[PDB]
Amino acid sequence: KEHKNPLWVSPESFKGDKNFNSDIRFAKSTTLLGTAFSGKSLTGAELPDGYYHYVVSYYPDVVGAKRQEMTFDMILDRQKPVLSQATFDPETNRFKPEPLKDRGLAGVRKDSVFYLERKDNKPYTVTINDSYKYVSVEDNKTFVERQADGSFILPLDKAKLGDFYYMVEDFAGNVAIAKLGDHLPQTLGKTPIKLKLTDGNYQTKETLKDNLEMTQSDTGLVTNQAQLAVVHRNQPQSQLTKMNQDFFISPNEDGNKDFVAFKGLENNVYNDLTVNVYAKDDHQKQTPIWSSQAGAGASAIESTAWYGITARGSKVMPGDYQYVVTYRDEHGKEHQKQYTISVNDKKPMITQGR
Ligand SMILES: [Ca+2]
Repeated sequence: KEHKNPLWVSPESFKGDKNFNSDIRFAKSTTLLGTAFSGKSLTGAELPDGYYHYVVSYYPDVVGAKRQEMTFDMILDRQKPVLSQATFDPETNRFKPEPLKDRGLAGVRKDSVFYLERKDNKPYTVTINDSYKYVSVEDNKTFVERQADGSFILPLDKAKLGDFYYMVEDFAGNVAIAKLGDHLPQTLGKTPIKLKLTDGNYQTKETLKDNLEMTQSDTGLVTNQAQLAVVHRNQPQSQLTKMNQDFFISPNEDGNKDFVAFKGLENNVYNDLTVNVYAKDDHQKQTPIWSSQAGAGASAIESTAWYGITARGSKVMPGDYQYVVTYRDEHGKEHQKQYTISVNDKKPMITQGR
């Protein structure tokens, strides 16, 4: 409560004018996305789920003025709500979950039940925005009203019983969805039944496609690759590629060569793996610009992916850097693999042709 021990501080500071808005061309508010907190601490470590204080602090531009702050209470919750049991009354079509309960602190914010209206013999919809050159896909979710006692009269008219989904959302955006498919072979019509729900582990993102199978003739470095668009503004399909040539990265999340990572031979042991990044002028490797966290493994690439950042979070300057890898095998000190990556985020210069 004293704000003495800070777990993270934004690397940039900001200064600006009052939102005085004398005419339209003067904004009435200012969004400062540089103050973004993503649950990672001052060294890149991940702070655990819990209660936090998100504190914004600033100074009037008057000398001798006390620093002002403003505190938002704020939860970290990475835990989906729980789906335990439900009751289905085949005599009313009445679907009634057990308790609403969340894992973590955010708490359950909403119950819902939906089936997928099949339209065009597909269950989703692709909408193309021809003016901003952007395509979006969205399910054809069609929902079932929630009665006041928290139950749902399932319209078995419109979708098979097992083709409904029960969805529970907590604040902070954890979602648990369960299709009613942990069912009973020949039980409708008869007595009410208690039904088991398990979250179907649906997701929004699916991470990079590995499929690489390292040889020893490889440096061990890997990076990403993606075909960068010319007209559209969707996110292109990116895949991993071995480096062993051209130790450079473009850290701009463009999809392409945005990070250096290390992957071991798939059957060698790298127990207690650590990646450190030092600068070109630190020829003794004392002071790391960036470091991996605990639990770094040579098979989880995100544990070793240096994205041209300092640990604190900000982007390194263009120039040469040292990416030093250390591990111990079935016998140890079989480490210190020294790569020298340079950065350069300047798009090249197309000269006119003949
Ligand atoms: Ca939760």
